[PDB]
Amino acid sequence: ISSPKQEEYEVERIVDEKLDRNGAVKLYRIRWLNYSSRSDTWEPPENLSGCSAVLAEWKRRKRRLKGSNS
Repeated sequence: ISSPKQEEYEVERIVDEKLDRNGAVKLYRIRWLNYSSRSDTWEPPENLSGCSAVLAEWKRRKRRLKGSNS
């Protein structure tokens, strides 16, 4: 594009989440503009049993974003 550096802000780690009446999770939304630069996709939690890091930024963020309790 312009610079041959590693790669600037490469997406985030969880852009949204869908809970259930149980107040628990069920599905998550992951954005990625740097990659395709168009449209995001959804993936369930159980698959994020390897995105420990990604899930990590999210949790740390779960507090800030919205901010309630769940």
